[PDB]
Amino acid sequence: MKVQYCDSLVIGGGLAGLRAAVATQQKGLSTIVLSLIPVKRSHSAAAQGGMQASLGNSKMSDGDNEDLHFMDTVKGSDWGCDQKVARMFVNTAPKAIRELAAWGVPWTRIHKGDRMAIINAQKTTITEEDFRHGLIHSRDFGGTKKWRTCYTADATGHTMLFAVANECLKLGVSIQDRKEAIALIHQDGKCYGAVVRDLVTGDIIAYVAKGTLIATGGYGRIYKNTTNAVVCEGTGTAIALETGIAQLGNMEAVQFHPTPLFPSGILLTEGCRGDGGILRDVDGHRFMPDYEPEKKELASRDVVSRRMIEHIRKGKGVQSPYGQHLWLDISILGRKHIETNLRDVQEICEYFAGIDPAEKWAPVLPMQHYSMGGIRTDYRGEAKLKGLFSAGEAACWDMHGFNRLGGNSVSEAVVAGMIVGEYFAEHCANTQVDLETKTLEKFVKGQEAYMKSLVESKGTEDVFKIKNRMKDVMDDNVGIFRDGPHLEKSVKELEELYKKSKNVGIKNKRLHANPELEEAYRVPMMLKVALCVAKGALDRTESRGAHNREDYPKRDDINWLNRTLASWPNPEQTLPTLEYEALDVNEMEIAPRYRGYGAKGNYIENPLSVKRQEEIDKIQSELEAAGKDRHAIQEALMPYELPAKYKARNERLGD
Amino acid sequence: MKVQYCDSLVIGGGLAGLRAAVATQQKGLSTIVLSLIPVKRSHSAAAQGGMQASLGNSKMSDGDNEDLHFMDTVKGSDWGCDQKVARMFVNTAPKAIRELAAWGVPWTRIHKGDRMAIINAQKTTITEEDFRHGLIHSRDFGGTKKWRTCYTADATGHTMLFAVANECLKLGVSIQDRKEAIALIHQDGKCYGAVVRDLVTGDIIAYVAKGTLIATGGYGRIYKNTTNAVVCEGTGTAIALETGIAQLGNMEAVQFHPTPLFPSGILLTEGCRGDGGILRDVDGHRFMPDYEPEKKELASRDVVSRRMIEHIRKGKGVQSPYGQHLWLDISILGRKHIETNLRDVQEICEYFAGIDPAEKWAPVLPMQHYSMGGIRTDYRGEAKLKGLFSAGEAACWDMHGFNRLGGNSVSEAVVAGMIVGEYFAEHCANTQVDLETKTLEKFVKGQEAYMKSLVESKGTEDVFKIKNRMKDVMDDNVGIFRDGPHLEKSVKELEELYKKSKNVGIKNKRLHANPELEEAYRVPMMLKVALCVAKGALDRTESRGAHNREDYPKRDDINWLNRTLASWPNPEQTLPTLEYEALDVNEMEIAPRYRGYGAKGNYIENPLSVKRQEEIDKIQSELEAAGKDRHAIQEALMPYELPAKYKARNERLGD
Ligand SMILES: *Cc1cc2c(cc1C)nc1c(=O)[nH]c(=O)nc-1n2C[C@H](O)[C@H](O)[C@H](O)COP(=O)(O)OP(=O)(O)OC[C@H]1O[C@@H](n2cnc3c(N)ncnc32)[C@H](O)[C@@H]1O
Ligand SMILES: *Cc1cc2c(cc1C)nc1c(=O)[nH]c(=O)nc-1n2C[C@H](O)[C@H](O)[C@H](O)COP(=O)(O)OP(=O)(O)OC[C@H]1O[C@@H](n2cnc3c(N)ncnc32)[C@H](O)[C@@H]1O
Ligand SMILES: O=C(O)/C=C/C(=O)O
Ligand SMILES: O=C(O)/C=C/C(=O)O
Ligand SMILES: [Ca+2]
Ligand SMILES: [Ca+2]
Repeated sequence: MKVQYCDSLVIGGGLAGLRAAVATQQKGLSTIVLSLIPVKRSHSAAAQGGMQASLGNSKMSDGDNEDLHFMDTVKGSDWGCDQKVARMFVNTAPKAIRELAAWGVPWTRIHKGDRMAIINAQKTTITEEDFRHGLIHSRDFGGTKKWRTCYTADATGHTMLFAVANECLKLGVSIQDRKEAIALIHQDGKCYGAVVRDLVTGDIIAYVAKGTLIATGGYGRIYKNTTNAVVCEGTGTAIALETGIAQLGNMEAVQFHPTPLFPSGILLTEGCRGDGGILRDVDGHRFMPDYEPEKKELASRDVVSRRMIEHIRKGKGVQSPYGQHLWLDISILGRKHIETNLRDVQEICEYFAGIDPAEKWAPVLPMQHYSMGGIRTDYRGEAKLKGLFSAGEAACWDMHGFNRLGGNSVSEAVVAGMIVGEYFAEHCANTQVDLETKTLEKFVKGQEAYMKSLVESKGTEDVFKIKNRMKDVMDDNVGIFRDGPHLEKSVKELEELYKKSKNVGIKNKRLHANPELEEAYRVPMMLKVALCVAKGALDRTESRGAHNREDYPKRDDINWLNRTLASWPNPEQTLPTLEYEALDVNEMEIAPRYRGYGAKGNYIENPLSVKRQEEIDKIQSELEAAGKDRHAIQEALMPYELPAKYKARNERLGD
Repeated sequence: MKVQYCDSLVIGGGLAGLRAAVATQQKGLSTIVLSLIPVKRSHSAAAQGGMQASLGNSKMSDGDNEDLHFMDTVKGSDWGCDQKVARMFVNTAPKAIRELAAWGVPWTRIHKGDRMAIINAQKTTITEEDFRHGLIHSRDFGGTKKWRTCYTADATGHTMLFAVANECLKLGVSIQDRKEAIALIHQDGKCYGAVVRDLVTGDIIAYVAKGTLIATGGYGRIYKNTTNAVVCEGTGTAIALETGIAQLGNMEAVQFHPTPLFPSGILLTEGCRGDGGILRDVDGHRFMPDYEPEKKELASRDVVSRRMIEHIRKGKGVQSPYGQHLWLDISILGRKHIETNLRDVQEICEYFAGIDPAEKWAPVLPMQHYSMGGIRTDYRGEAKLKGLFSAGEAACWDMHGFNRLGGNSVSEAVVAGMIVGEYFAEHCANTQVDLETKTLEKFVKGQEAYMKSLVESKGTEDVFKIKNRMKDVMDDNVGIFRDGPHLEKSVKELEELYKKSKNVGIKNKRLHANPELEEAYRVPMMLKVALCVAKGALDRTESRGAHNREDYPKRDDINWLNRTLASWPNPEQTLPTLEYEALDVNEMEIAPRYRGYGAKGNYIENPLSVKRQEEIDKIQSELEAAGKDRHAIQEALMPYELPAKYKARNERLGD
């Protein structure tokens, strides 16, 4: 048998995984990072919008702080998040930005002077004073009143990922690519590592560690239309689920993006850098003002996606061989001034859409984009399976609830990498494990036998058409608008699809470097993940955040102010087991109310929300009278934990 | 922490260790071989005499079989060996030779024709028939009536070692050199591996395995004068001893060689290939005929060593700056015929002694040569510490008792590698271990702290003079002739030496590639090994095999027909704990009697020996009358075990 040992095993080489590896390696814990691909090619590298952090450097960031960022996050989550985790996040984001700056990330900086446009109306000139010069700049992104999205020109995710990966190399972290975790080794409710398949040689290897962290990203690829890389298939989520003990949280909470290029899914950051992009229908008609007279195209992205679908169902969409879509027109610009970098989007359209934005319109359609759901953890990042941690998009640490704030996800990846990294390191240093060879051999030989059965299978099903059928079902029935009848049917077909995946047969019999063998074991995993999303969507009879039930259009704070927990106890069951974790209103710093976007008064009020709200109002007014600061008032409303390393305050311009 | 795992851990890259690694690796068990030096430089490579195996190919080997080889072995051991183990050995030796032949070992072959000399007297012409042509040849070595020592010209150990090492490379055995095992990891009476120090980088690493085998060779270097390589220091024996559970067997049983070059210890195989070498004293007098009128120089090597010491104590030795010695004269030859290879010894004398044998005489003195003693195991090669095996000179499997048969040791290395290899493989495949990180960390950090204390020690003792003082004490008091008074004093000085070794201080403070640090931890280990030998020699009040007590000149089969078992239970004690394992006369195929060499009737007879002897005589005569064969008679006298793979009979010329 082949066995590799390390003190801290990290599964996933994205921003979250690499940052967590830095935390453990810097304290002498031997650490290995496993990844399907070279870590610098992870999906994190595609982030072009930016990272959210309340620095308060620029004019449009003036007066920003943890409280304001916290509020935007909670309301955005439509009260589905763990508010304490959100506090840990907003408080730590500023220091994540600054640490990366010290690591060389070339953040765009502020320079003295005036700027034009970049505003909805009224004002149009921005002035950056001399004392702001040279500090990290910010842009308007995510729809927050205060501009706090930091960026390194047009490749933020890329420069961030490279810096964290370089730090790993500097520290001597062991990075092993083209290696895939296909199962978790566990016994007596404890995780002792993972069974790994070497994608090149085909060897099945056991990686044992005192602690294991899963930072495998999202599961967007279960949908046909997604912005996600080809590797975001949710297998990290699946192996966690297949332990029969670790639980998945809010898998039904999927976020879409309104303007990806159709049908590729390639992101056109059009209308971002400089608002001007106009959405048009089949008649060239600018429809957004018809649904949103005030906000128009600048409405909440959440709203824009819905309106685009509504307009298409109204029969005003453009027909094409790949389905219906709409138009994105930016030609209305095609020129400006200079003094800084502002030229990219055209290339995307020319290289793929095969056209110049300044001339023709780009085809677009809302597509899957982010996965709020993931492995359920406590505030420390540990799952119900002891010794198993998770961070990043792969987790449901839950600072996102039912709607992630634009710019908060790449931020969570690094922030969670820092925080969960500390708790993960602590666990790995203090815990003591019993590594039984009997258990190791069982899991290892079990996967070798599994690989052999797949290669020897005389099944007649085709893995590719089963995977494609799954993606269609998810897109057609588990998208922006959902209803019981269709969810019912999708769940039924997915379950049927899952049973057929077990009768797959492949042509290539080799055990090494086999793309076909890879699909044969990954698809069944993706189907289990899909079932959790679909079934979770069917049973959740309410509309919350990105989850919209046309048959239950209102947010039900009485029966659904909770979190969906999915598990798969019996390896033979064909449907996930769903449970619910209720959110304690008393443990909230901000009581449930209007989320700030979408229709008004569209939620069933919970008597306790009113009760808690009054208490909050009272507790604040009093302490505020006694001349107590926001830090003391926050602590009185909802105390939260932070590891020693990060409990310091964040210095801001003009304290 | 750094941890390496494998199914089978082999400590020692000599003939025994490498052959055992082949046995485990060939059955899919991942195996690692640890060695201080590149394996092909192990002491096994110095063997020039040959390997003993009853092939029965040549004229002078005619009629040889397992029984004859068995008898020579038992009588040679002076009844101190486990006769069942000896049976396993002689039966398997023929197949070890043949397997090596299939592996390319260039054994010298027989050719049709006549040969001269190579005889004591009477006959002088040997004829090899045509049906013997092309088969593996044999020479006169070890004093056995039947010539059964196989050889590849003048470099038998070398070609054998290379072939076994090459087979390891072929199978992909993981060979890690410049790596030293400094402690064994154990818990609840089970061995889970070893703590290893990387001689190059200085890293302390834990190698864990389901089974661990120690094949680290002899401990000849505790003596000042030895034929052994500079690395035969007994540290493998020591780490076994320091577990407080594994036991050492007959450590006092040390064999000397009569004619190594003085004072280097370089072996002069003079008088071997072609008898002619004459021993002379300070007056040029040929003294051997004075003590042994009949056998003269051709007497048992055991006897020659004693006479040489006697002659020196008689004041007829040669004085030199390095001590007293005698002369070896081969000039009496310096010429012959041809038809085969016969030229080497001269070079040894010219390159080191700086002289031509055909002219001047070579200085010689008996020196330590072989270690019968070693780690005590059962017939399977497993020690009292479960999961810990041992094979080769490092073990006391005990087929040697108190006197190894010339040519049997290189034979045991390979044979034990084959047999113990099978049992070791079986153990590794069937056992299941509980690897606790708490236990691993304890042993690893314990050795790191130990290394740190050595480097930080402000002690004033000099490790080199303490090691040199030890070697002198061993040579002066624990040599060919021993007596209670001197052994008493040596044990006392060794114990005192051991206490001072703990107050050593070194100049070079680095943790990597540090020769001085190496001595600081190896010397204390050597001292514990020396103490076992010395104390074992003092308490054994009898003369047996190579162990000679001038105050107890007789072999006592009544009170000492047993084996000395040494242990070190309390890590704080300064003297080993000695126990005895009695040899059951009823479990013997050959009852105790005259060993065949040395003075007649020099042993206290045991009433049970006579009882058992009669029973043997009876059981044989009867079964022989019934026309039963030697195989059936042997089984009726003393049945023994052999793994399935080697229980077949050995085909011989003319069956
Ligand atoms: C898709 C996307 C997302 C995105 C964005 C633009 C695009 C096109 N722009 C963003 C922005 O401007 N601001 C923002 O806040 N977020 C933005 N996002 C989303 C964001 O980039 C992601 O949420 C974030 O990068 C996720 O980081 P994370 O570290 O969690 O994960 P990752 O980068 O996807 O990497 C996953 C790693 O896991 C390895 N892996 C996966 N499965 C396995 C298995 N089974 N075994 C071994 N390794 C595995 C992958 O190889 C990878 O390295
Ligand atoms: C010294 C000698 C012995 C000898 C001989 C000639 C000389 C000069 N001629 C012989 C002959 O003609 N016929 C015969 O039957 N025997 C003869 N012998 C004795 C014989 O060669 C030995 O008994 C035999 O070769 C021993 O083999 P074994 O496999 O047991 O051991 P080795 O070759 O000495 O190798 C020991 C290995 O252990 C490694 N080692 C030692 N300590 C450690 C620690 N602490 N950690 C890691 N590795 C360790 C050594 O590096 C080596 O590889
Ligand atoms: O619109 C974008 O380019 C990125 C959005 C994201 O933060 O997910
Ligand atoms: O006399 C020799 O060369 C070797 C003797 C040995 O077998 O130990
Ligand atoms: Ca998630
Ligand atoms: Ca021995």
